[PDB]
Amino acid sequence: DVSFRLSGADPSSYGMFIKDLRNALPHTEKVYNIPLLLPSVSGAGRYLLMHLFNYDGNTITVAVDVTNVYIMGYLALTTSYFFNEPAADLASQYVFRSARRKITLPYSGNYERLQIAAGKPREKIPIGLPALDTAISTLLHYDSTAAAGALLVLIQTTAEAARFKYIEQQIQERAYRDEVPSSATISLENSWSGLSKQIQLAQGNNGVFRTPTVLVDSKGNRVQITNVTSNVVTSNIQLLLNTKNI
Ligand SMILES: CC(=O)N[C@@H]1[C@@H](O[C@H](C)C(=O)O)[C@H](O)[C@@H](CO)O[C@H]1O
Ligand SMILES: *[C@@H]1O[C@H](CO)[C@@H](O)[C@H](O)[C@H]1NC(C)=O
Repeated sequence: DVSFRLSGADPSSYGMFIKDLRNALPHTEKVYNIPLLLPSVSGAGRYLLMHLFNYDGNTITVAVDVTNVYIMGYLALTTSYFFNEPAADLASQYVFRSARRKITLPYSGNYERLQIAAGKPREKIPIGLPALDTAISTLLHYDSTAAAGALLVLIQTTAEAARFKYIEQQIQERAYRDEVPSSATISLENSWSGLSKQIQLAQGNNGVFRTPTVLVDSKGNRVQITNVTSNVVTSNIQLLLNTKNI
């Protein structure tokens, strides 16, 4: 398992947590020196448990699919909660079976569906370490509308930060004051599958993307990523979604 404590958290302890989370995800191969996540894992091993503690020391445990870093569900005291999607229902066959009761959330886990439930796009939701403390607190007691916004925070400050060092750094700059994510952050989130795929296609194609990926850069301008020499690939992306799952 991996763990993170908000009580006393700072850029350094958060960086250690994100390091721990990346490290918990199995791979047999690196592509362009990036860990390539597995095509599949069978059974309960496919799920990582993340124990998160709010400032008061209250906790939830979040179940993450190790093949794609997707949040499937979470446990808060004796109640488990899972997204309304088949991969989550499958996960509920393996994790938090000890819970007194299980709630299926009234949305799936994808951004569009969560934003609808939440009533705002994530462009308008501040993220940061304080926002994460709030999200854990919220998820402690069932409220599906508030839970959708908390889950948008939780997904970006955990999974998206594991995927991209730029996102991890953005959260680090937000250790003590929340801020809506940069449009570059939004762009990388939305491009993860495409980038992972193109980085994979680049082997067998001289480091060259078969199809270019358009990102917004951390200076606000729109740009094209065409090969493995881009800073996005050499320094930023930390994990590859395997093309079998794409
Ligand atoms: C159309 C849709 O909802 N896609 C994915 C789901 O499926 C992926 C791509 C798959 O092919 O396994 C995934 O389970 C959820 C995670 O909660 O996020 C969505 O972005
Ligand atoms: C490779 O990517 C670099 C970085 O943007 C770019 O300057 C160069 O034009 C690209 N080369 C090819 C062949 O795509």
